[PDB]
Amino acid sequence: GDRLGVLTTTRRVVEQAQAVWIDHDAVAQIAEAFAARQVTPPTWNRELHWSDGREALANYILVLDAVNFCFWGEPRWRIEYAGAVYDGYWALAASLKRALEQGVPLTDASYLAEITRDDVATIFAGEGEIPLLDERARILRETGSVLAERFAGRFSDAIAAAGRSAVALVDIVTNAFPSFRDVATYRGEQVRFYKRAQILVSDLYGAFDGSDLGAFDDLGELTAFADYKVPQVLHHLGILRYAPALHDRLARREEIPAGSPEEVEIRAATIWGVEELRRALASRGHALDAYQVDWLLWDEGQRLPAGTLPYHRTRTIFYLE
Ligand SMILES: Nc1nc2c(c(CN[C@H]3C=C[C@H](O)[C@@H]3O)cn2[C@@H]2O[C@H](COP(=O)(O)O)[C@@H](O)[C@H]2O)c(=O)[nH]1
Ligand SMILES: [N+]
Repeated sequence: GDRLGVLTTTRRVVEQAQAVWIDHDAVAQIAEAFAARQVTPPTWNRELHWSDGREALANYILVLDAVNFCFWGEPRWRIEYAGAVYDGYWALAASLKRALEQGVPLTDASYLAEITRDDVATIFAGEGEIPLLDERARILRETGSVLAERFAGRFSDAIAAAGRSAVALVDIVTNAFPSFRDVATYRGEQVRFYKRAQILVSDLYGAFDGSDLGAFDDLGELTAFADYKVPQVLHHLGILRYAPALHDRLARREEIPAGSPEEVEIRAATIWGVEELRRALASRGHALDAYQVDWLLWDEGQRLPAGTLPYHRTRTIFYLE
């Protein structure tokens, strides 16, 4: 069933986990409510996402998801675009569209391979500064050179080699692009997540409306994308519970080291939180794919009540690259 081993490896963490557990009573109740009013994920957002030709849109999706991480910090990083102030993901998406409309060639492997610290400090210019600026530059350079060297500057070539398999395409991405390699260990066992590689596949589906390069026959094989907003929504809905030390650490906005048992438990329990909710919805005759349940919860996250427990703060590491 699980050809990437996200569900298999995360399942071992959820079974042994000390600081996080699922409230299956709360899963049942949220499923009852969601299935009753037949909730849908939002439509892949056309306004803040770029669109273009086949070849350029494919490379744009790769660039977008290559740097799709870690937006928290003080002072909050914000962007002005089309007379609106944005933060977090929508800041990332706006900053890229803004740069593209002013004809910065971010879709071009040659430009990316070469891109300087100051080129990307400009693209993400606003209140404060995007976290891990230097790292995003390194990742975009890595993305360009791999595109240029292995795929003739066209992500379309990678996508064609996947033969409409979402799972095949994740594996091709992690194999070729080092910075998409999202694995950890728990009590000496490897745990596999592949957040940005899996987001990338769902974003192609969204961008191309499940046609051409966005066509995939096995989207059901995707899991949830183990980020920091979705577990915040599952804690808010009562589905994820946190033990005392972790509850206090999140409340005080203390940072959690990447790959620490607490961070890996939050992420593994996010994967199974979304999975057990998908099962319970299906049981109640509302059959969604795990990525759709993710999109739907991520959307809830964009309008949580002020004074819900803060999201966990992990500074994303690329030590090995
Ligand atoms: N699990 C999951 N995580 C997601 C997304 C998205 C954007 N996807 C779009 C495509 C289809 C959907 O309907 C969305 O419109 C961003 N993130 C993560 O969020 C965090 C920033 O959060 P804030 O500060 O609140 O913007 C950061 O870790 C980023 O990686 C998602 O879909 N699922
Ligand atoms: N969110």
